[PDB]
Amino acid sequence: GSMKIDVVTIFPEYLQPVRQSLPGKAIDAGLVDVAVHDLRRWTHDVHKSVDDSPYGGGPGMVMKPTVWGDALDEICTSETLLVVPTPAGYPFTQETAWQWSTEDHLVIACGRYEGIDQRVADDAATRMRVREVSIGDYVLNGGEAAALVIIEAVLRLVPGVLGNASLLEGPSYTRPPSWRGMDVPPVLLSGDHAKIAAWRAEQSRQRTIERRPDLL
Amino acid sequence: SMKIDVVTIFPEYLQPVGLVDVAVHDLRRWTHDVHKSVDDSPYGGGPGMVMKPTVWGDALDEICTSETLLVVPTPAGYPFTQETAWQWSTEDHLVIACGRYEGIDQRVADDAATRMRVREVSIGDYVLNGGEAAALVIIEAVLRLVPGVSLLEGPSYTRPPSWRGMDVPPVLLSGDHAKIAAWRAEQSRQRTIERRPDLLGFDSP
Ligand SMILES: N#Cc1c(-c2ccc3ccn(Cc4ccccn4)c3c2)n[nH]c1N
Ligand SMILES: N#Cc1c(-c2ccc3ccn(Cc4ccccn4)c3c2)n[nH]c1N
Repeated sequence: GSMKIDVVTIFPEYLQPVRQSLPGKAIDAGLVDVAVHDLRRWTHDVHKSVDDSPYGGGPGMVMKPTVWGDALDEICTSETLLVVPTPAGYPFTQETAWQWSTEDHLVIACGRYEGIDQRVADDAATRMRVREVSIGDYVLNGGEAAALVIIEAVLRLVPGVLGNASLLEGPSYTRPPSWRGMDVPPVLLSGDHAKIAAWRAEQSRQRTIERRPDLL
Repeated sequence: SMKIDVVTIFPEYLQPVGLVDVAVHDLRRWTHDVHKSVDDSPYGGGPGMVMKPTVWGDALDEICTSETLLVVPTPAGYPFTQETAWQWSTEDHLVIACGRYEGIDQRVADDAATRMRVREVSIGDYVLNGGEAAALVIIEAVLRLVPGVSLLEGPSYTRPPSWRGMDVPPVLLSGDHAKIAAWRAEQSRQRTIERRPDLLGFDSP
């Protein structure tokens, strides 16, 4: 019913859409609080360094464990579920979203560059629950867009937070009944509601075969 | 060179975005009525609402050409994958139609498909409240591939070599390129079996 989400990122402005997506009613009811933190608050040096070269060589850079360690020490508690987006993560699915929707405290650690030194998650996992997850089979530049997806998918399952109320869903239609030469399937206007449900089931079967045969 | 037009009833949500131009359009600009209505109840019943085809048709008429790739996020879409991102990275013009409510009248995509290429896609197996976050994901994955810009990655490390009593794997400090390459390959394949066995052709957990 109530959840705190802390997001840590070197691009705090990226997370502005979700703070805007929150209805005042939910905030006022104390049902939800989303806070965004600039990782550079926890840097050690005048240059506010968050990255360094990879051990073993290779392209790109790795985010520093000492900076992240300090950030997570301050923000996390023993009750925290630490969420770490990564293209190498376990798949984030609707099952995940449902599970996380009843958590009291999510912390989302958004990486950039080539990711975060693995000891950050490994150390954190010795005192809290840690979940390395991926939102899909494509590569992003960092975790912020993944955080937006995760926050939306989770919070829409928490009663009253975002203001909203297997096989693939089939097509939907509304007025007008005819538009640019295309008519709404007459069965939908038939008043035969058992037949409509059967029609929708077959549309779902066809669409699932065409687009996601793996689900069958 | 690529142009991306995004159409949405929440242009503010697209704020997180010279070889590429991204323009964001408020769908309600193409309404005529005072209440600027973009949604109506579904034919055949069901919870929620459906976006009207009329408003969308007018918006897309103005923004699209026959050369346009029309992208429509939907939980019922074909999977958007890295292959898709590579394919779209060489397009001149993407238009991303972001829905809300329970989605968009199917005739919008069907009508558009008579004039241009249309792709209904899903970014993953979870449900969002609308297409805007999916648009941000798609734009990021595509733009990083535009000219002039398998297996799971194993763990990465940087300085210091010992932290909180946790050591960087000694092989990575050894300077032995062959041993490091081998270790990284093993770590990758080990992570893949554990987290995404489907990528190697095994059953999902
Ligand atoms: N979830 C998720 C993700 C991400 C993601 C998440 C976090 C980071 C932090 C840095 N990068 C860039 C990067 C590029 C190459 C290799 C490693 N890392 C991220 C990418 N990409 N695709 C997903 N489904
Ligand atoms: N890509 C992608 C998506 C979406 C997505 C995309 C566009 C819309 C427009 C409205 N909704 C809400 C909604 C809820 C229930 C049934 C239908 N529609 C969207 C959801 N959800 N999950 C994905 N991987």
